[PDB]
Amino acid sequence: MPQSWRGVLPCADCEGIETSLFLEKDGTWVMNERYLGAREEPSSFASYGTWARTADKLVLTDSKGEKSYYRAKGDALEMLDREGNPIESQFNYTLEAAQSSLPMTPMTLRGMYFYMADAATFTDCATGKRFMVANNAELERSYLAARGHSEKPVLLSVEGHFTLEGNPPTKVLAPDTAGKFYPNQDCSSL
Repeated sequence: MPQSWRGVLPCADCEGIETSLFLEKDGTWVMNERYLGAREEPSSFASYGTWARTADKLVLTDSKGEKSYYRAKGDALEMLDREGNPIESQFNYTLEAAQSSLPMTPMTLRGMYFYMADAATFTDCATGKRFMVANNAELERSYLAARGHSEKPVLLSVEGHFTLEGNPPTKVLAPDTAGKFYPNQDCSSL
């Protein structure tokens, strides 16, 4: 069984507690805890005591005679109640309000493309909403070749991402792959 354990445990009043347990062979042990994003100057306190192990269970009695329990399972050391139950906390999945910029990762879009007079628009199938499309020479040529002979928007499937343009700042769709026009059908036709 190993004798040094590290990990960062949860802090109710800080970024998290940096824990480290050291089980010396002379039967004693020394634990260290450091607060990250600490509110106090004593942002780090350490303890020691003696330790006794059974099968996996492991009991630590500090210099005060206080007790704590652990169950070693591989490289894992679990904190438990004296009853042998693992102590644990409930975690959530909430998105914190922040201010970042439009992702650049390309995503796939299916919409009715329309180009005319140096302006490109894409009426997105899914949202039925219509964004402006950054100018792309090739894409525009392609659109023309597909639409045959008419002022008809051709369905288009392309990878792209939103970005700030300005005023031909305004949200604009910017392509990350060449087109793929389907002149015959429209959105309705999965």
